[PDB]
Amino acid sequence: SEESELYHAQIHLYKHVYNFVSSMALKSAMELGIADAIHNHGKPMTLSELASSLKLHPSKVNILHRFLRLLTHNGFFAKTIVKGKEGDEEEEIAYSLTPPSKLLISGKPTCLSSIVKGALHPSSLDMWSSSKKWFNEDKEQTLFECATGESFWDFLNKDSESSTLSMFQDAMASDSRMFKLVLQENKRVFEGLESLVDVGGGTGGVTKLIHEIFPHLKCTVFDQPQVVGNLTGNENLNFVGGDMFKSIPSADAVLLKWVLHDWNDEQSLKILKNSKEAISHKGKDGKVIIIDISIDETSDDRGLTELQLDYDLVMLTMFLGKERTKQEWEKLIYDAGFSSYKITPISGFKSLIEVYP
Amino acid sequence: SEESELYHAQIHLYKHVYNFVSSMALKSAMELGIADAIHNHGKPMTLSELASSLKLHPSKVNILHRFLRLLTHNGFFAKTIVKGKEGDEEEEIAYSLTPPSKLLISGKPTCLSSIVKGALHPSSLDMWSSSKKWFNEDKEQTLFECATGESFWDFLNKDSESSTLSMFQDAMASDSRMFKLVLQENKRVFEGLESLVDVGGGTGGVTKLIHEIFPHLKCTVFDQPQVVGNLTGNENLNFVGGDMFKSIPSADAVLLKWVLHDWNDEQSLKILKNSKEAISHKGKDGKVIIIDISIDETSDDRGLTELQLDYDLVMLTMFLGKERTKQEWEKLIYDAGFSSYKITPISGFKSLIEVYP
Ligand SMILES: Nc1ncnc2c1ncn2[C@@H]1O[C@H](CSCC[C@H](N)C(=O)O)[C@@H](O)[C@H]1O
Ligand SMILES: Nc1ncnc2c1ncn2[C@@H]1O[C@H](CSCC[C@H](N)C(=O)O)[C@@H](O)[C@H]1O
Ligand SMILES: Oc1ccc2c(c1)OC[C@]1(O)c3cc4c(cc3O[C@H]21)OCO4
Ligand SMILES: Oc1ccc2c(c1)OC[C@]1(O)c3cc4c(cc3O[C@H]21)OCO4
Repeated sequence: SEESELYHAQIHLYKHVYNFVSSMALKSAMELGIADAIHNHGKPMTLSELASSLKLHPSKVNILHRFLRLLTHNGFFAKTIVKGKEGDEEEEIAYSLTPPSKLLISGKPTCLSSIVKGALHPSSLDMWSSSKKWFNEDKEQTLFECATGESFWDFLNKDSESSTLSMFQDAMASDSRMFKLVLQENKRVFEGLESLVDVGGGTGGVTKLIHEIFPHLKCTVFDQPQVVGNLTGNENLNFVGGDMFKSIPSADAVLLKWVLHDWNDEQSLKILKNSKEAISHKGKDGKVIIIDISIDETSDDRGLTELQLDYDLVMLTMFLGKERTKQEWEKLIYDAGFSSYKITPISGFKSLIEVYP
Repeated sequence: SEESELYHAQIHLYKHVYNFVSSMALKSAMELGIADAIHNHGKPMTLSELASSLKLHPSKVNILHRFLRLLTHNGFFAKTIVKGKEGDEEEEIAYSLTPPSKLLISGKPTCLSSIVKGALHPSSLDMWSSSKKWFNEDKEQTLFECATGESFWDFLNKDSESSTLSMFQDAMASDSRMFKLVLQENKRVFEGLESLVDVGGGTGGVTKLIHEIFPHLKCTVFDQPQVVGNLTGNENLNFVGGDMFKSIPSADAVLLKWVLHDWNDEQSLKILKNSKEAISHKGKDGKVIIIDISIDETSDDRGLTELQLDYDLVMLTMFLGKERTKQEWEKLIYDAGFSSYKITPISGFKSLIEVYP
């Protein structure tokens, strides 16, 4: 027969069709403030208690229940049994948070809420209804532009989209501070360093975070003359204006945070070569630190690769941008003259790459 | 520390945030006719060949590539290496279909295309932007009605939505014929039967499919007097008008296809009790066959449960409908007086339940 494969095949097909539902359910849990509700309660919450805290109309309680059932199954909540109140009520299910949902508790350094809201915002999703036309047109543009008629950036700067613009900014600011946790969780990367040059460090926001964890590290914020201006620092902070394609101030290490993903291979190679020279004096002790995405298709964590590819598609459909695979990074690294490198997964699906001369 | 859980937590959180992308990518592959393109080719296709077959503008080729990479990773295509054409070209990747994507080949009894298109249509997705308001309002309605101002049914019958209405109808007709495969893949369920009563069989469409596989089975289409009318049959087909809550014509087996999911427990119990009586004369040899969804949270196939819950949420947000869990079915079955039952997974995530007196 071999056609009896139909079932095993349908299952796989349907699971991918209805996956979107799990995202919408996560979106709902964060917009309803369920995490904060449970967190503020202080202990497992029952349906009714949660419903009361959310101030739901009675008819919306069973809806809350349904979403909860799915979210619980997806690991965003844990079910517990708690006896009712005053004899009559028997036993009730109580919901507790899990590591994933704790990332939804507002007012905390770990809150990824703004990113969940932004990633699943209509401005992120609605454009897909234009996907077929987008594939079949002759104009080269983002899916967002194809569906909207304008670039995402322009759309955001509209006055009628001010709130959306804030939301997006909240997502970035959140993505930026998430880097502090990256430093805290990977001190080993910076421990033996006496100096570090932050390429494209702009006005020093990133270096400031670096100093919040490594205050003795001599950091140099390197960027264009016009961006760094006359900016001054202190004993362990200085600003240098130049062109990274010509040279990079020397230091024990070169940090390239979200810098190379905006450049093609040719331009990225130059930057990496100037980075190797920037650490040459330190010999084999120097290192270059790259912070960008790295997709490893051979990884055994298929789910992670899928997530990385998923994000890659978002970059594609919204900005026509791209993320590199582990292999593309390896080629740049070796073509640049480096000897070895080490990839450390950070922030759920991003990467921290240590490159050695 | 225990806070180092952040990464493991972020991964889980992000995967669920970006899951929707995998659905949109599947949607794109079906709207682009990639399956048919490869199928019609007859053998693994290269990027360019596929691009040529789809008649893509050169700028859209890398986009095709990206979607392909993600879809391949998700198991909808298999990568193969084929040498170029005429020396200069080296080796090129070639894409082959997989069981899942073969379900996308049009013009076949197994084509689930219409369902993919319908499930991921804007009319299915856009309403989610109204989810927060929906949870916080006092009006009891579907999410679709909350976002649109009208019921899905009314929306479909608009003249401006005629094509959408056709699409939806194509999805149902496709879901209906899929039942033929169900019969072919589960002949064992009907083999020892001499007679069968198709409750709510309407005008006999389902019975006709049943006769296409079991032509000697004496089938009785039972429905309301007004729906069955004076309709006549033949040796093995007859129509009987009545009220299933009062009684069901006797037969070796009672078929309840998509009948009980439209009734509450009270009403469903009556139907099941009348079904047990309809087969009483056949003694312990009789059986009742239920075709509806059954969600088993204790199942080891978490993915299947998630898909079932996902679908359940779709029913909820669009029709305010609901699907039963294995336990709810068990209670109805035993409350009805039956002794045992057996669940057989069908059509990716639906169920066929054999109930025994
Ligand atoms: N020739 C050049 N030399 C140095 N910096 C340059 C440059 N051309 C562009 N840039 C810088 O490229 C930077 C890209 S922003 C990269 C992200 C940043 N390191 C962060 O942590 O957020 C900008 O700050 C821009 O001023
Ligand atoms: N009292 C009653 N007795 C018998 N059928 C009834 C009924 N009230 C409603 N129905 C029938 O309920 C059916 C629900 S349709 C269920 C799906 C159908 N068996 C299929 O295979 O597609 C309708 O055909 C309707 O006429
Ligand atoms: O450096 C970053 C950090 C986070 C995000 C970025 C880029 O873009 C993709 C994204 O999916 C996204 C898309 C959005 C949005 C926020 C948002 O956050 C997510 O608001 C509207 O559209
Ligand atoms: O008995 C069935 C069979 C298939 C489907 C049903 C019910 O509803 C949910 C669905 O997700 C769906 C929703 C739709 C659609 C088609 C469609 O198909 C899917 O067209 C517009 O919205």
